Amino acid sequence: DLSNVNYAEEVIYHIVTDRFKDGDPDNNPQGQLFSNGCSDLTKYCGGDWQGIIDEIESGYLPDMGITALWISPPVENVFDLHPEGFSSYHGYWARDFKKTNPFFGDFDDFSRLIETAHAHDIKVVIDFVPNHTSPVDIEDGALYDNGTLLGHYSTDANNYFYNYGGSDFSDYENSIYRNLYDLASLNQQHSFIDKYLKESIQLWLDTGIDGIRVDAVAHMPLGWQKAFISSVYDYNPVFTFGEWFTGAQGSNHYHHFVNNSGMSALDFRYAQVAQDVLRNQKGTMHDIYDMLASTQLDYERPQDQVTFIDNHDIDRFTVEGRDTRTTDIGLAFLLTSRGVPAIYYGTENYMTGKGDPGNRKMMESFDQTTTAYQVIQKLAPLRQENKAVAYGSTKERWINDDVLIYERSFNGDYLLVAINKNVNQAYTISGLLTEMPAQVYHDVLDSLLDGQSLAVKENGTVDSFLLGPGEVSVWQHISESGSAPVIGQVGPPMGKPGDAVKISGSGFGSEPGTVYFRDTKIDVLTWDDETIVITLPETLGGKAQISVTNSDGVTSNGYDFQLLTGKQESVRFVVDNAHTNYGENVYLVGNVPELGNWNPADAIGPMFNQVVYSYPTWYYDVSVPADTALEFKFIIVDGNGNVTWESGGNHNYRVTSGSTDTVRVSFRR
Ligand SMILES: [Ca+2]
Ligand SMILES: [Ca+2]
Ligand SMILES: [Ca+2]
Ligand SMILES: [Ca+2]
Ligand SMILES: [Ca+2]
Ligand SMILES: [Ca+2]
Ligand SMILES: [Cl-]
Ligand SMILES: [Cl-]
Ligand SMILES: [Cl-]
Ligand SMILES: [Cl-]
Ligand SMILES: [Cl-]
Ligand SMILES: [Cl-]
Ligand SMILES: [Cl-]
Ligand SMILES: [Cl-]
Ligand SMILES: [Cl-]
Ligand SMILES: [Cl-]
Ligand SMILES: [Cl-]
Ligand SMILES: [Cl-]
Ligand SMILES: [Cl-]
Ligand code: NA
Repeated sequence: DLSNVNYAEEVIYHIVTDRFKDGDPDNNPQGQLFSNGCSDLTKYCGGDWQGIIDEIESGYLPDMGITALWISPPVENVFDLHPEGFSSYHGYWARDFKKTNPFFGDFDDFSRLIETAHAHDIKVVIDFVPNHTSPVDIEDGALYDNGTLLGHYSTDANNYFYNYGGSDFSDYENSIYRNLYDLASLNQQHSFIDKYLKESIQLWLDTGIDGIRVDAVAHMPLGWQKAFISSVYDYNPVFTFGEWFTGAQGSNHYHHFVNNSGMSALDFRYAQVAQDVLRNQKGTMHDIYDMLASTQLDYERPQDQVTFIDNHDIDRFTVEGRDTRTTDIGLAFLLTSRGVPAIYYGTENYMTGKGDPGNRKMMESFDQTTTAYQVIQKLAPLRQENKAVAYGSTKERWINDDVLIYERSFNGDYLLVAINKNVNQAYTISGLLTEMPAQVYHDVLDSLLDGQSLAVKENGTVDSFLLGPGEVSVWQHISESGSAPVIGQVGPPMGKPGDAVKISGSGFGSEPGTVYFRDTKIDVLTWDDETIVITLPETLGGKAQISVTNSDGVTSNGYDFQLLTGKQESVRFVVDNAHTNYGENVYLVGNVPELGNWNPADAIGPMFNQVVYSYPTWYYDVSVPADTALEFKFIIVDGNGNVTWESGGNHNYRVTSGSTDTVRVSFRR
């Protein structure tokens, strides 16, 4: 029930369904859609759900130590080729969100996949693509609803799609409302389509999926996404994260998504720096730690982000013609770092390939004897047994250009990892300090990567040792049920009053103490040392801290939580006749915390004014509580943050729920 809201202890294995294993040749496409031997990487090669099942049953997947399978969209895709030859093998060209892609299997096959994975305590995460259907030149973006045609893109009579110009090299607004490439953009703000997408995700939730990866989150309004994910949490909460492509430093909009959307993201900052330094020999370990420190600060919930060192949209981590020890090192780093690690299928067998679709070759073999496979076997389990790995912060204990020694800790549990990325040089490590208790520690990798023991003294010091070329050593300390409560994760990370939420950590004690949101006491459903289930309080919402006090009276760290006012709907706010001077933007502010609780510092915006409406009309799609008295005003804010308020009284509105809405006013000057 809340069994899927916390992935901190999971290790994800990411499969491109068509490219993993053809378990059922009979469901293979025939003719131009199919590539025999997978010689044309733009076509279907035959990988299917039976193939994944086969590799669970054989032990290949569960024996690796992975605990979750993240797979391609399971929904029916277009059956014709793009005019340039491209096929829908990847699942991102939907035609019916209520049906299976019959090339992957039927609903019975899907159920068998779910049942088989669950039988081995493996979770199943699916891609979900609410942004678009298919390339417009194939079938005019055809959308079906369990076999019933809803409509097409170019001939759209019901505003089911967005049909705006462009776009090339877009700004944020254009990135959202104009088409992604040549893909038919769904109009999520249209009540019928919003309802359809909700019915669709609910169907898949009903099949037993355990998590969702939302595609193209950089191309949909954050307000719509917040309302949508809130409805997912209402219905059947599962861990949800989005793919927002970005670079080492991320971006303003990316960070807002990570911290404010209600879901987490793929950690592209982590991935891009790992590729820079480890894969491509750009920069040094100093760049890796800069990234760790920076992201620890910038992300409200580092433990919720999904980390990776490669994926379906960047170069394979394994470089052709190079010592594969580097991939082993990359995996060790990934598995012991903060955030939920996602291993890309075939990394463990050193598959190579640059770009798309070069990075999506057919799974080569199923070799359990690679060093990489063994590395995963040794380290994946740590996340379930050691709370420092699942929830801990990160500290640098030793560093030079080639070496990083980092420590994670959580309520008395510890991890210490030493990595030397230079395969040609060894380094003498002197002056190392650690907070781990005094004792001799043995390498968790069992010297798989040339690791060694560590003797820690009472004062935290360690005798000099030689860190060999390409060496990784992993050391850990696990303590009993900690003293002092510490919260490691809260899931879902957002909710409305009455919603059940799970607080995970340790040191809570065996008997109910107290839980608070801000200064409001919360109802406890269940309580043990590592897990407390609560129901969210009816009190002023917004982003505030949840804190736990044990029965001994000791209070925990505060943990950021987003309390909603009620059931959310995506509402487009439109304001006419809002003239601004250069450098100024219009923002929306209002009574409920969804609208900033009257605080300009927390206002919604800057609003848009190019695509759906034109200046001096501005607009924005905002998640607001339904069946709630809303009062709001628009403000004009300059580059220094100076605020000028709309004159007169508040605009009042009440969203008579069950659907998206639009509310429109004229700016009072
Ligand atoms: Ca097949
Ligand atoms: Ca079977
Ligand atoms: Ca058609
Ligand atoms: Ca869009
Ligand atoms: Ca309609
Ligand atoms: Ca030296
Ligand atoms: Cl549960
Ligand atoms: Cl062929
Ligand atoms: Cl993108
Ligand atoms: Cl450099
Ligand atoms: Cl060298
Ligand atoms: Cl310290
Ligand atoms: Cl919710
Ligand atoms: Cl106790
Ligand atoms: Cl207990
Ligand atoms: Cl500006
Ligand atoms: Cl004020
Ligand atoms: Cl009310
Ligand atoms: Cl109107
Ligand atoms: Na919003």
